[PDB]
Amino acid sequence: VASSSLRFDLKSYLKERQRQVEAALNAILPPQDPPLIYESMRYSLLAEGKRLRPILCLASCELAGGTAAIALPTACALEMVHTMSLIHDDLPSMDNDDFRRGRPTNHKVYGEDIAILAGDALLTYAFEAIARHTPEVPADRVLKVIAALARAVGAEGLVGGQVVDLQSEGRDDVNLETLHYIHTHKTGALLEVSVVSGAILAGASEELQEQLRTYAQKIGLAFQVIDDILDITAKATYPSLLGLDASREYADQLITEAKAAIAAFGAEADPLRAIADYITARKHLLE
Amino acid sequence: VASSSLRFDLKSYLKERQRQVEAALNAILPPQDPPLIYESMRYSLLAEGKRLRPILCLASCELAGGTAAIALPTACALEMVHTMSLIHDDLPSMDNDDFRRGRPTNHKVYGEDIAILAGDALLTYAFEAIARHTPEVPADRVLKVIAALARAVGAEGLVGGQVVDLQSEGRDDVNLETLHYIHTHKTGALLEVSVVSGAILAGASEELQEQLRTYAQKIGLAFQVIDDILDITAKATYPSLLGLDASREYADQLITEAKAAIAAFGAEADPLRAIADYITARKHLL
Ligand SMILES: C=C(C)CCOP(=O)(O)OP(=O)(O)O
Ligand SMILES: [Cl-]
Ligand SMILES: [Mg+2]
Ligand SMILES: [Mg+2]
Ligand SMILES: [Mg+2]
Ligand SMILES: [Mg+2]
Ligand SMILES: [Mg+2]
Ligand SMILES: [Mg+2]
Repeated sequence: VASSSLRFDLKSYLKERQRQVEAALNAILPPQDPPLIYESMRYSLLAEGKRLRPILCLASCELAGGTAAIALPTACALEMVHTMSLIHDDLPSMDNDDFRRGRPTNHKVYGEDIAILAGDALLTYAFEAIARHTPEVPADRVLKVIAALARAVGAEGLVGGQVVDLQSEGRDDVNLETLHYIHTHKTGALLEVSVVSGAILAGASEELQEQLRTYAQKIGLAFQVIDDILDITAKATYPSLLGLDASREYADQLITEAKAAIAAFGAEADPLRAIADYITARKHLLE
Repeated sequence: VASSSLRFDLKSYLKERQRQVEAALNAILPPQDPPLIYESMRYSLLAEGKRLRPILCLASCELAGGTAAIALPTACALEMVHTMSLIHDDLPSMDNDDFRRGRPTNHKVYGEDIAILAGDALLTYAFEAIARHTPEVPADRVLKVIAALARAVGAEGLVGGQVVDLQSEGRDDVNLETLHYIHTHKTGALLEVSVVSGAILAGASEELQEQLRTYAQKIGLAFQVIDDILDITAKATYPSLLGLDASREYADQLITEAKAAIAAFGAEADPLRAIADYITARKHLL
């Protein structure tokens, strides 16, 4: 049974929030000098994206009683960090991809040196945007956002995940603990901080923060498990490690835990519920 | 006339402060999981360095009435950012160097992918160390350090400088404006924030912060001008753009402005003065 309001239109909500996010991104990082670095940063940042991390941040902030206005810099920051992770991941020294967000990868247009530096500058600007542009929130909470984002993106999060992912590439012995580590760190950490950052800015209790963290962790993992089921319902995977049946049950357990974490809230949780209902629905429609 | 105390031993002061910084670096970033990323980050971070940016930070904090203790996380952060700039600069796609800090470059040991990621994780950890580990400093000051370091290291500072440096590589038309931009942004920005960050944490006035910023900007530029004079006393340079004589006068004007900026202070400014006296002394001896 879908948790969100029966009429909730997720496609419509995401489209509006995407436009709002993309207008904020354009204004927060305007063309500046030297033109080439700002051109390269904006090339990747403003390329077509779903903007799910910023949208989760704004939604979590609102759910916790805050405004979009206080969260928008942090929302932009999450997208800058996500964008710089893709720029670095696409590089010839990493995945060596020719295409990203429907255009040539940054390094194909600007060279590997400029792409690396554009990534470095977007990572740095994420922290500046939060520190310099976050309105009304007391410094102590903005610093908590800085610390949480930094922990989520570095060796304890996104980069730690990227490293184990790279170490796993040539191997035939990847176990569930490794696969779980990659999903929770390479992708999970930043999803978690996207919702938790919104709650911190709003001044939410540690309890509320932890409920959103659980939501994000479980919905993130449910997404990866269902993705692996879809791949074979058409290199360690949930099916290759658990079998198909236990993968289906795990996905259902993950969605149930995600929905439970935000069960207490009213209509402000509808966007997060709709995201879970959609991922649930895609799971059920194979069975 | 040297501005610092007659007996001030800069070599001794730097060696003691280097030891303190390197102990802090080892404790703030201990080996952790996955081991390979922490090993790569520590490989470059704990390689032989003069540690001038952390030392400037600690010295500036103390000059402003603060302790080394409140500044040590920020000092480590400045060294992390400096270290990640060298890791990325050494990459095949950039300067393609085989050696850094007396050992093989990070990417020669760990591969280009791990070196990139080590650099990204050091950049990130710099902001975490300031925000998480700064001991009992008012949040508003710590947030100003985050904003100032981010501005100093990004497209408005260090990265902006690296980019114009890369764009200048193949050119025969590099003018004084461009050379000045590279020196003030690629190198100057992070020196400036090293001294200003210490002062901010200590709760120094805007005025004091601005005087330390002038000190760092002028001493940084004086260093680059004198380096160019030494190179030909042995590609746009101060001599190739100004000629030798105006380069010498410029260097002396820069050191004079640097010393004037901190003239008012007592013995707590002696380390900054001794750094200026040493750079002056190297100029005059040619
Ligand atoms: C989280 C990061 C660093 C990006 C994911 O890169 P992958 O190689 O896993 O996938 P793509 O986004 O490149 O397709
Ligand atoms: Cl996504
Ligand atoms: Mg990859
Ligand atoms: Mg990829
Ligand atoms: Mg998968
Ligand atoms: Mg270089
Ligand atoms: Mg170099
Ligand atoms: Mg030179």
